[PDB]
Amino acid sequence: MNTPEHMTAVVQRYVAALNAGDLDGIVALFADDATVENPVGSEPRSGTAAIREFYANSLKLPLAVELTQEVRAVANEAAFAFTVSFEYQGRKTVVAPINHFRFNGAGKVVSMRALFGEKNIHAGA
Amino acid sequence: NTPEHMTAVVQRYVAALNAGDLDGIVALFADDATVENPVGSEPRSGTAAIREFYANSLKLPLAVELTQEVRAVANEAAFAFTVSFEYQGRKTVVAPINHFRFNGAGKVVSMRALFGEKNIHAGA
Ligand SMILES: C[C@]12CCC(=O)C=C1CC[C@@H]1[C@@H]2CC[C@]2(C)C(=O)CC[C@@H]12
Ligand SMILES: C[C@]12CCCC=C1CC[C@@H]1[C@@H]2CC[C@]2(C)C(=O)CC[C@@H]12
Repeated sequence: MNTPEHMTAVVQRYVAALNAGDLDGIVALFADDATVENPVGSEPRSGTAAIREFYANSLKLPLAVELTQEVRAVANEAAFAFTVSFEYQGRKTVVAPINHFRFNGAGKVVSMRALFGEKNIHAGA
Repeated sequence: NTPEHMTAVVQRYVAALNAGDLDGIVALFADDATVENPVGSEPRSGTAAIREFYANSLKLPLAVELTQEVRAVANEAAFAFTVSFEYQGRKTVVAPINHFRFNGAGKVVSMRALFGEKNIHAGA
C-alpha cells in the first residue's frame, strides 16, 4: 500500500493526531516494532508500549501542531517541517523541528527521527 | 559538532552551489562520504564520484536558498530549501529537505536529499 500519496497522508494524520491529543491515532501509524528517536542523538524508544509512553509524555500540555511547508515524500520515506506550540504558566513556546519517517511495505512507520535543537525552540521569558 | 558549525556548513553548501564553486562543495565532505540524490537512489561514494555528481549538478546555473532555519543536533543537520534552474525558457524549482551527518572532524559523511515528484514545481 505504501506510496508517496499514502505517506503524505500519514504525515498529515500524524499532525492532526498530535493536534487533537489522540494517542491511539498517533500510535496506530507506527509498525509494532517501530522506533522513535526524539530528538536525534537520544536513545531510541522501541515498540508500541514505549512509543505510546513517549507520546503520552509529550501530550501532557495541549499542543498546536502545524505543517509549515509541503511534505517531502519519495521511495519509502518522508520528511516534514512543522511547528509544535504550547503554553505553560502564561508563556508560549514554539518549537520548529524537521521530522523523518521511514515506512514499511504496508505503509506503517517503522522509524521516526526528529531533528531539532535549542535554536529551534522559540520562547520569550 | 556545534549546531553553529553544522548550520554554517549548510550555508556554505548553499553558497557554493550558488557560486558554482565545485571545490567549495566537495571540501565539505569526508574522504569517504556518500551523497544520495534523491533519497531513494544508489549513492555516489567517495571524493571523485561526489565531485562528478556536483559537476553534473552545475551544468546549468543554480539559484539556491534556505527557506527556513536549519535544525542541527547531535552530529546531524536537516534543512528545507529550494534550488531553481532555467532550461529552454522554463524555470523549475525543486524543494527538498536535506540531511547531513557529520563526523568528529566536522566533515559531512553523508548527505541525503529527500524530494519527490510533488516537490518539483514547473509550469509548461
Ligand atoms: C516530541 C515532540 C512532539 C512529537 C514530534 O513529532 C516532535 C516533537 C519535538 C519537540 C517536542 C515535542 C513534544 C513537546 C516537547 C517535548 C516540548 O515541550 C519541548 C520539545 C517538544
Ligand atoms: C540541481 C540538481 C542536479 C542537476 C539537475 C537537477 C537537480 C535537481 C535537484 C538538486 C540537484 C543538485 C543537488 C541538490 C541541490 C540537493 O542537494 C537537493 C536537490 C538537488
